[PDB]
Amino acid sequence: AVASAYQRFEPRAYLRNNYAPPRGDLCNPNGVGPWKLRCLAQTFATGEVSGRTLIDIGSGPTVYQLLSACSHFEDITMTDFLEVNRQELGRWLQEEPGAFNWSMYSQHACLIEGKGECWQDKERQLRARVKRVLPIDVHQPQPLGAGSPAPLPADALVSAFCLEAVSPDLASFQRALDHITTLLRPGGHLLLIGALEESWYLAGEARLTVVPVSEEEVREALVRSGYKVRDLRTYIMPAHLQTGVDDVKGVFFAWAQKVGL
Ligand SMILES: Nc1ncnc2c1ncn2[C@@H]1O[C@H](CSCC[C@H](N)C(=O)O)[C@@H](O)[C@H]1O
Ligand SMILES: Ic1ccc2c(c1)CNCC2
Repeated sequence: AVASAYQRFEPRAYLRNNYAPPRGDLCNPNGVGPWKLRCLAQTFATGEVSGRTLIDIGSGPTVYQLLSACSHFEDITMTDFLEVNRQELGRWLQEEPGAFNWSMYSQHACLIEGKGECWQDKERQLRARVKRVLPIDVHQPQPLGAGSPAPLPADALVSAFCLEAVSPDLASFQRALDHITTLLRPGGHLLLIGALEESWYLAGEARLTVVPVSEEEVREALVRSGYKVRDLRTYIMPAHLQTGVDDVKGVFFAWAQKVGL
């Protein structure tokens, strides 16, 4: 019944707690922002994660997870359980009034990528390759998509801070991973980002209860769902980024491959 709590979920409050200074201050490489974008950039740069279609699970109201990604997939599908978020994304996609400012992220994605690309061009490419923003439920065996417009099976998947924050225990987590794994074409690629050993986090009036997992549980979960863990790293949250919006211990990045056998 996490969904009950997600009802009071305030996108703007979420964005302010996680993507605005101090966490959203991308000057200083020892930060989470830099590190997350770095993991993403380095993985795609290997040019092994490629194709035509891509799906972002539980996008929430953020876009940074697709910045380096868009350069490799012409058809990008963003998703999220809450409508308030799907709406929040739209303000940025359609450049509506009061959309969130991802300038800094776009810029650092461009710095890290080193293609001499300007942020305006990248944001333009992301907004372009994002075809639709569909509603999704990782808890359903067929992720809120009975006959979804999304091209299936996707050639790759990306998820940042979703699963751990939607499931109440390690088992839900595992099943949710299985669910989404079904959307991934065999031999496909998965880029998983999430909170390590986190139990709760605020988002306005909402107070989400989440499953504290470990780099090892996640790895196992990945292997159990039928993946070849290509890369798995962990960033330890510094004291300075430990504000009172949650109790994260660290953050993990996972590059997994749907092993086709
Ligand atoms: N059952 C469910 N299935 C999929 N997404 C869900 C869900 N229940 C809640 N969510 C959404 O999953 C998100 C997790 S937190 C936001 C994650 C975002 N990718 C980021 O990095 O900031 C929230 O936006 C929440 O509304
Ligand atoms: I750093 C970072 C980014 C996103 C989120 C958290 C921490 C903690 N709560 C889930 C959302």
